[PDB]
Amino acid sequence: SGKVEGCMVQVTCGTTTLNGLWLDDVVYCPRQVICTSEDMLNPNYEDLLIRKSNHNFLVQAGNVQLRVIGHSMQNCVLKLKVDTANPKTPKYKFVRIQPGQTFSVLACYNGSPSGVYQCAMRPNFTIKGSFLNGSCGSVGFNIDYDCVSFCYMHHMELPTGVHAGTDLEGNFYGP
Repeated sequence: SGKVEGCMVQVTCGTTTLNGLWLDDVVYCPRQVICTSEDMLNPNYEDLLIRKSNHNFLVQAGNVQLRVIGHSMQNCVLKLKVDTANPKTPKYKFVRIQPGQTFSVLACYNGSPSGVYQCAMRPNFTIKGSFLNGSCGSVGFNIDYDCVSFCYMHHMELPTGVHAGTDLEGNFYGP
């Protein structure tokens, strides 16, 4: 799990709920959590964000609600401030990887990590993994000693049975 299991959280907004990564007083989740289905056709994410408030975001870590006290958008990831620090935050850094480098993805089903699997980006910067199906907001990482280097956040599954995702700066890999 990379010990990231303790950091695994869920972030729900509107009727859309996806997984999120809770580190320190910061929770990261796909920006598309603000999107509705209809909005997804042609979203103006800025427009969506500006009409939304702290209360619109429900962040749940287990049976504990994390009060969102601030929200801001950084690229395609949403950065939420929460009112409590995860007590088991590991040392971590955000890194950008390239294809051919293997890394581990903690696949989560309904917010529940259900296994650790190795995934590797293809040259077309997709990952394959049916285990990643029905998962979103799952993160990928590598472990170097006691430092968890995050490399991936799942943003969307493509219908072609491959998955697309971003770095933790919310910058897409590939087009």
